[PDB]
Amino acid sequence: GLSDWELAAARAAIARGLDEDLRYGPDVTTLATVPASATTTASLVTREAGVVAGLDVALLTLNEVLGTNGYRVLDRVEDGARVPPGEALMTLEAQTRGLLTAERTMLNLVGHLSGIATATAAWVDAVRGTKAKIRDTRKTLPGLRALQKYAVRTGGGVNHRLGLGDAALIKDNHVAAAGSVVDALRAVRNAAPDLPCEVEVDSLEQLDAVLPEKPELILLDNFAVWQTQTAVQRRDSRAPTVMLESSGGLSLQTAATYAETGVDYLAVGALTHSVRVLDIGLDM
Amino acid sequence: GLSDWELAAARAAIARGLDEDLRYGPDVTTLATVPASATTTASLVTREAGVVAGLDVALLTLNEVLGTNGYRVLDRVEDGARVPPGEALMTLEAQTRGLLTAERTMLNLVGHLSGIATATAAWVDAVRGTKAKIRDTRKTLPGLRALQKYAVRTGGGVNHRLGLGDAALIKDNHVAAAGSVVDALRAVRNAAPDLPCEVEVDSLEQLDAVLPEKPELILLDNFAVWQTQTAVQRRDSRAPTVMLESSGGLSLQTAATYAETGVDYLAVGALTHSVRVLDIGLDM
Repeated sequence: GLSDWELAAARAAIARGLDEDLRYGPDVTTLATVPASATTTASLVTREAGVVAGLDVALLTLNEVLGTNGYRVLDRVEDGARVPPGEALMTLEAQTRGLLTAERTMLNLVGHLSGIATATAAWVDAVRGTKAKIRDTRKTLPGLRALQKYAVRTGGGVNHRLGLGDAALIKDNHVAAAGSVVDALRAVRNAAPDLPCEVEVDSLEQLDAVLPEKPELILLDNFAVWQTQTAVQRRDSRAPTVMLESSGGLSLQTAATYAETGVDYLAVGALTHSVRVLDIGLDM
Repeated sequence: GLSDWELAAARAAIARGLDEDLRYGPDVTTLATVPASATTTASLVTREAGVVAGLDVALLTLNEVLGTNGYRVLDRVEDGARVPPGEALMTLEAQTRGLLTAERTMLNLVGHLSGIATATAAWVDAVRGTKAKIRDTRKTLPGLRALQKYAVRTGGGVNHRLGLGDAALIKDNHVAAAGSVVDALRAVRNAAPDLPCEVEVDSLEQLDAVLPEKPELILLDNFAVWQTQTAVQRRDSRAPTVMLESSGGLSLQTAATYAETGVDYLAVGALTHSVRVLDIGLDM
């Protein structure tokens, strides 16, 4: 599931987690109570319902602590699976000391990634029967972007920008320096003609101004549903090729309403900032 | 505010955030619209009320992108400040391109940390007029532990374990291997006599068993209020020196109820997993 870029990011994150955990000394209690030869069958089981994501990251943690052949996976669920409360996501047999050392880092990571996938799946259900797609933002946690981006995709979302040079996004700041939105739009087009041009507008006035310029995407910044409807109507009549994305006053309660206006995407920053963990435990 | 360890953690996190953002190329649009000689006064302003934390981390991001003397702080609030909606947390003058590049990383980091401090401050208010202190856990995001820990302290919480070797914590797994809870307890005492001994129990029977052993702390794993009240009564009469910490079925609505039983600490994993961003913007 994880690509090369994601696999590297995953390894880097697990390595960081373990170091934080092992920086003060080994788990003196398991050393004192559990023999090296001990081995168990343990299960990652959810304490709540949700969508699972990050299971490969769990195996990667074990690889690091136990060695690739330090354990045996007796069974597992696939990432993306919708799962009920006492569901065993993965069952494995491994050295007990290794499992106990890996545990917290492993659980912190899959719990976070499952929290994201869970939430995005809710957004996706909310706008179903609409053409809208749930997209993420750059409002990610430092060091965790590839993984968080991976988890929204697992939940059924689509990734937007990966960084600053990914696409050209004209905002208020650029607009000002350029003079106007269309001034900025033109400047960037002339400077990086091979790059996706996305412009952010906060008024129907700026919208009317940029539509003829035909940028790749216009982000409707904090528009009411009625203004979003209007923006879709004007786009459909004046620049059918311009994609529209709602960004701002979105809540899961208002999701379908906005979606029903016909916008193409809903930019949800909450999917990655503001995430609630999916409670999962290691049962031995 | 930031310790040695925290300042290092912070620099590493901001470094990682910037690399994620600059991995695909520079911000072509600010390069095209704003001249290198440009300078502005910009303000970090909250869009909601809360407790601020991580402002030094903002400064650290600028040092990285702009160089220590690449900007001037005209004004700032102190971390820990309770703040109303349109509050300017920090005002600075800096090279415009530098600010636009640093923006997303800087906002992602203080928004998260403020999110944590704000939440912990709420828990701390919830239990006021009680002797209970709010404590954090090892349920942190990989690579962000020092920062998350710092933020709960800023909101008035108290940090607990920093890692695995930090203190001896006897759980179910250890008890079994040892034979019993007291067996495990004795083994660790004998192996690491200079280490704080914390034992986790899930029943009043196990509690009765370990109390005489006088561990430093007992974590009441998922006890009902009535059982917590009983645990406190038993501790007060049998082992007055043993600290009691509620862990598990805690919510901000029930926090006072648990606190009123007389427990010494409330372990709140939600302070660090499950955090809601404090919405902050950079206004120019």
